[PDB]
Amino acid sequence: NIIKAFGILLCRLKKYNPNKFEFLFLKASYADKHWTPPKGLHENNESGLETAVRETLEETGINKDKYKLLNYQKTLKYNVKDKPKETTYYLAMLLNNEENVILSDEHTDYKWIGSHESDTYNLPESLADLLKEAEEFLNK
Repeated sequence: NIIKAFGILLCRLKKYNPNKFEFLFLKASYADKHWTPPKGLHENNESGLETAVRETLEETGINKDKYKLLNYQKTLKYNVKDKPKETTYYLAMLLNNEENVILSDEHTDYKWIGSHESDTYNLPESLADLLKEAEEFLNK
């Protein structure tokens, strides 16, 4: 009954400019002002992490050899048309900031955003808070 999705919260260390991380957000092709990390539904015989890795590869062209999976995950439960949804994000750090992002038909744009940009990108509280808490983890 719950729609379950899995994604990689992909981050990178922000380049110097005269909350030090950025997160890869993708703009949905089929929605209005809808930006999320790479994510999607299970396929067969997948752990949540396997699903997250595959969906990230499908949606960005970035495979798991390009990032370091970190010891942080969070499950967000929220409503979509009053239908319960749960999305689990696994934090990973992209080792080369400048990896070429290759979008699929699912998205029209991407942006590496800081946690402070959450309101600008109209993120729901669950996602905004995910970014802040991930940055807290990254600063341990």
